[PDB]
Amino acid sequence: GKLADCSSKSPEECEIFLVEGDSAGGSTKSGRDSRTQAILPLRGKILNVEKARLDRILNNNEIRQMITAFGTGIGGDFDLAKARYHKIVIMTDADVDGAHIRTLLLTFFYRFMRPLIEAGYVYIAQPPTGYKGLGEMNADQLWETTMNPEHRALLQVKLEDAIEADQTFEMLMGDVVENRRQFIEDNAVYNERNITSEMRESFLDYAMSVIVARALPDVRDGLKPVHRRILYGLNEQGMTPDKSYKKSARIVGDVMGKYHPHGDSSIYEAMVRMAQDFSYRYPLVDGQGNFGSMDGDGAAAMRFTEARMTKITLELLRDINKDTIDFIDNYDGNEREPSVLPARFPNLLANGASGIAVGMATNIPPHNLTELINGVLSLSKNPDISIAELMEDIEGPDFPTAGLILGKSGIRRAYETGRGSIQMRSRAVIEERGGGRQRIVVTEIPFQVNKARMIEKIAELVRDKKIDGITDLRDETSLRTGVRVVIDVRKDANASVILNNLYKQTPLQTSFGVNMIALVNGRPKLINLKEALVHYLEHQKTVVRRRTQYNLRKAKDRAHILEGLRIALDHIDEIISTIRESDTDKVAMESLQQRFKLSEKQAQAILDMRLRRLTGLERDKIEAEYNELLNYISELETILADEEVLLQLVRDELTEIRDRFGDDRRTEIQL
Amino acid sequence: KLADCSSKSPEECEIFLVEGDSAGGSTKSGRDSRTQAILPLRGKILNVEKARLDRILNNNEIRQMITAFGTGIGGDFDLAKARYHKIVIMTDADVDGAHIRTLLLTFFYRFMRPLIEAGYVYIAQPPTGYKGLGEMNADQLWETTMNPEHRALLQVKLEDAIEADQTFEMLMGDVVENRRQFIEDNAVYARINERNITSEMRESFLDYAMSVIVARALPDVRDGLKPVHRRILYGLNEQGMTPDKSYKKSARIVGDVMGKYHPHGDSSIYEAMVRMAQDFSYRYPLVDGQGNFGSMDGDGAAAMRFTEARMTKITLELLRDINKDTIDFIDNYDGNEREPSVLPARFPNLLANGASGIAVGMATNIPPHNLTELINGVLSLSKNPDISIAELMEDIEGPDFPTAGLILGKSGIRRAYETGRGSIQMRSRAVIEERGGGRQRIVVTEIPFQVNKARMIEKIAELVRDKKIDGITDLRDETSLRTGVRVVIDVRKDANASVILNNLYKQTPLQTSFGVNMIALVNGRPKLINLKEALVHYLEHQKTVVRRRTQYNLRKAKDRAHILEGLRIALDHIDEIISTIRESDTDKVAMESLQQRFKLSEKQAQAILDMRLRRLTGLERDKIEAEYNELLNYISELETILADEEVLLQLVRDELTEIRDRFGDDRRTEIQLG
DNA sequence: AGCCGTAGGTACACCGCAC
DNA sequence: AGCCGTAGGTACACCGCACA
Ligand SMILES: O=c1ccc2ncc(F)c3c2n1C[C@@]3(O)CN1CCC(NCc2cc3c(cn2)OCCO3)CC1
Ligand SMILES: [Mn+2]
Ligand SMILES: [Mn+2]
Ligand SMILES: [Mn+2]
Ligand SMILES: [Mn+2]
Repeated sequence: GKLADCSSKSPEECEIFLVEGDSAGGSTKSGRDSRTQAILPLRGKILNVEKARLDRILNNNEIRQMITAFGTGIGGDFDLAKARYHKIVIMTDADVDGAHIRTLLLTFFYRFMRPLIEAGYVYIAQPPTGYKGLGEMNADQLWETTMNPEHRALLQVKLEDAIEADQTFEMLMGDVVENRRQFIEDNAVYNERNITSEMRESFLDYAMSVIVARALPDVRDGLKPVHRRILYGLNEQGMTPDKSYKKSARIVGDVMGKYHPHGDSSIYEAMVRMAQDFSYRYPLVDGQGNFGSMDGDGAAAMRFTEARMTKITLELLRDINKDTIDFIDNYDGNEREPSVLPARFPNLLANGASGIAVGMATNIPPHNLTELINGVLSLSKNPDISIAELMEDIEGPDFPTAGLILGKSGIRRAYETGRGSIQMRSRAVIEERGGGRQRIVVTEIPFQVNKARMIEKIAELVRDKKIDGITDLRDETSLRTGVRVVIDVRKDANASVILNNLYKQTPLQTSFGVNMIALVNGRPKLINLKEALVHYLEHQKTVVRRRTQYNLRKAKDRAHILEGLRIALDHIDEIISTIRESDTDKVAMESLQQRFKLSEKQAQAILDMRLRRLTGLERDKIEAEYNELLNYISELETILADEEVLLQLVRDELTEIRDRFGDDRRTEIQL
Repeated sequence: KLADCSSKSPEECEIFLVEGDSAGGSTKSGRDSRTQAILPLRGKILNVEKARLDRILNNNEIRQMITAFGTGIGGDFDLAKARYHKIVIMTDADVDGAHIRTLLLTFFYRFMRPLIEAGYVYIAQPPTGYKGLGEMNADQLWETTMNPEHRALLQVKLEDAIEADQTFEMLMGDVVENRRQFIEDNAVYARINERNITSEMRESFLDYAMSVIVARALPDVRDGLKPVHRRILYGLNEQGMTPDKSYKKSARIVGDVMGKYHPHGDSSIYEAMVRMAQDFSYRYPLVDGQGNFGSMDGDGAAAMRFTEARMTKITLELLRDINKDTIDFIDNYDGNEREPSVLPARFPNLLANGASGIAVGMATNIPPHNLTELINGVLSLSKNPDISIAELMEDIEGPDFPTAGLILGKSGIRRAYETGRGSIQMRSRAVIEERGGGRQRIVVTEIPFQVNKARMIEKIAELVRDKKIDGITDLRDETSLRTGVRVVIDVRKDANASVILNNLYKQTPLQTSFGVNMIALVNGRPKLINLKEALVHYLEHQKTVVRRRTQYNLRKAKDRAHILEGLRIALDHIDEIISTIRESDTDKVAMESLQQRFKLSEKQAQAILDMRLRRLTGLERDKIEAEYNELLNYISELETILADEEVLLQLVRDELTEIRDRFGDDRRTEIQLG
């Protein structure tokens, strides 16, 4: 019994608060009136009774507890006269996931306790916004704002149209995705309460948020918010590859407070993935300690592990503090975070992405960096280049885990339409092992296949006699010798027939279903290969142009400051007189401007100069910096005057990155 | 569960026992899977010396080890059935790891003795400088620790059976006193092949016992803190998380303390901070919390992602003058940070907030006190070092719990203050009142210190259900933010309510005793102290802190005067100063020329070069003269203080008195006599 | 039918001492 | 007994989509 009941046993005047868990529950319990206010803390996202089978709804803990608590029974054994509270209040947290949970609770109430809604017994609390959850609020401010009958504003759930309600719960919570997807495309925007309205607004609120700020990557830098924030945090704390490894608990703590208002496990595990050479084609995090295995083992707890950027991540961040990309307010207006990273290499395609969102998902495979940039260079020289033509550069996916791809037709379809099915195979050979016996040796497995689960799958077949010919199965994999899975073949059995069966019946062959959905200008979009590169190139141009414009403004400010110091150096004797005959700093300022026709800034810079700056070498430093800066100023203006020069520079910086980080193709494309 | 090897030839097969999956992950990635099995355990294992058999055989990890080894236990042990000829204990390289090792060896000795006698039990030797094996890369762990070509495993040898029996009895057994005795005789408060089991258990257990005694479970007498709380407060100070500054995220606080100062689990840090923010736990709260921070009904805090914290105004006094060389700093656990050995502690925190701790061989239980009373005691002591405990009791009347209530009698308090030990009877505040129709009720508005309210309610509800008390018709917790604590016991019409109340005191936590046991760290050793010793040590701390501060401010003032003498010379002769700089090509030359030509020290010459041109304005020459004159008065004031001990002691009195007037409050707990 | 990866959520074993 | 408070350790419920 999680239920913290009230004293009074008079249902007319008793109410029950459904909260997300004990973090909310505590604040709730501390602030309530225990005479008339019961509390039932749940455990987060409840079951979707619209998608779930009947037997499993009834065997579900929180469903049981809610029913037990209400005292009515369910569906047809629902007696409204046995109800123990005339007020059932949904008080989930005031975030998108709170709205989602409320829709899930409503789905449950409408399907199994419909008459409870019809009796006007179901209510929605209205906690203040700007709180991640109720546990973040003090007890008194939760009582006054949300729970005190004297000041609270509860919304009574009313049911208007029964037909229309049915169509709503089926559409939003039902198993058919397309209908949901259609609702989101049609409706997306980039103190009674109608149940139909609440469902539609709450779900859209959740759907949208998961679509544009959680599960789908941005086309420009290929990142989800969590990754973008982990990387930015690493940048902000000077956690570069030349520095030592920093503790993960601080990385996580920092990202969670400043940028990512969600649980630590989502953050830590997203970071861990980026450090794994079998998950990321070009790892983004350089980890120290236990960071997981291909066998599905998780990483060590965050208190043990350490991390920093890889050298390549520096290229994601290069020039972020040179006004290249737009910054936005963080979740609470106390911080600033990047909307997008500079992304000086085409990361989306390089590393790919997979996200399960709402009404849609995404699945992009990784690619070879040498080939992608070559692709970008060709597009840059011909805006009208066909997909076929791009594919002379980018042969197909290139998986961190190597392996084989069967044929080109799936790739082609996927590059042209954004969708397509790519068959992946393990790299396997047949060899002798003595006495006329043979074995199969696997040294590379498909992308995202759990090796230990794959081995168990084979063993299970052996055992069930669903496959013939295998006498032994060993995972000889080693840190020192790499992946090595050995399948011994029964004497005189065709091992090639056995190998073929394994590809038919086990993850030893696996398909990658490409479904290339990314955020293009804030909206989810199914894109082909060209579109993906087009948006990327366009982003590289804005980055380098904005960088060049930044460096200019700053060069011009510094030259202006140096012009002041040189005037000063030229008339040093007269500059001293002016300052020495002045009572206050303000008087000296005004006099320096008047005597030598200096700006307010130049005068300040002169007054701030130390006596040290009068030594021979220091005087020469000022002159030397000034001459170097004039040459730099025109170098910048030249680039700004000519579009082709700019684009050329985007080409030369991409090339430089290709030469330094480009590497061999790993996945073999068999015809 | 077990991650077994390929081969089933036990002669060449080995099993590694690690503390959990963090360690096991690195171990499984680095191992030779042909001959090396891994059994990850789950932290501290059951101590079999203290447990009966039914408890042992139902412990999951014991069972998994038994099943893994395949030999059976006790009388049914069969060495021939061993699945591995090397059992390797490879716990983390920290004191808790040493402790887990001692627990496993205890188990092996009592249940698998022949396993040790055949030389099948080994101890791995992972490098130190790592919290757990999860901190290591799989290759580093293989090469230094598991690889048979470079590793240095320690084979456990049983030399003398009689002596090992006694060793397992003493160190792991239930008679605490012998363990305490063992620690006292051996505590110093300053490997290739074989390893005698007895030595291993002695050195490993002492290492853990010592570490828990001096650096975990016991408070320091000077500032009244344990390492975790000290590092929390220091953390809050270092990031300027003061009362006037906004609330800071708990996750940020904890991650920082965990990273730089306290190399342990997040739980221990957060939950410690949480307690410091609880007005029913701390007589004077050290942390100011925003969000769900728990309750007297035992509700924990909200998860740390939700809560935010900062220091209280009174914690600033714990930290006052910490950056004025008042206390000794030490290296952190890894050498990358500095941390304070002790806080200046400008109020008697040990006694004010109290402490309770379970250590090894000993424990501690010190109740909290009223700050006004404590300071007046301290002041009385400072004017009479020959003051008796009884006379000190005219200032300090007894403990004063954050939860208020009543204390029964003074004799318990007296014994506690005289000896360091004593039982103090604590009672709830309860009244009897009418409720209508000739019926009465008991109403409890205050409960004993460290009693969980809801649990006390459940124990009363249990009594009535079991009919081991009569006259109670109803029981409600009416506690509210508006009302305060209010527990109601409705009595049956015409039943004597006082007799019921009296039974409730005897049969439930409604009256609890506080077993005073005043053990604190004095000069880094655990010591049982009385009330006078606690004050005396605290006052000597204060005298040291104020003395060191005054010495610091004097070195600081004397340095500044010396700079200003060089700035006066410079400004007087500024034209010559400028020409000297201009004619100098480097700083090195400019330094050298200013020092000779103007009779300046290296520090003064540097100060002049660092001087900005704005510093040459007309009214600066006077501003510098005024500062220098005032520094000479200041230096004279400070020397006057260091010259006379009584002026220093008075200075301590004055600051303590100021603390009292600002932070001192009324007594909460009533001491009823008889 | 189960798994991929970002999300909401919480529980329970063990050590130590003392009364 | 089992509870006070620093320590070691880790697991399992839920949503959402698409593909075998
Ligand atoms: O292993 C198990 C097995 C079963 C189980 N059943 C229930 C339950 F609740 C739990 C369970 N657990 C663990 C757990 O306690 C849940 N954990 C609570 C603490 C969370 N991390 C705290 C944290 C640490 C930080 C930080 C932010 N947050 O920021 C930087 C500094 O370090 C992680 C999840
Ligand atoms: Mn929530
Ligand atoms: Mn450990
Ligand atoms: Mn009692
Ligand atoms: Mn017992």
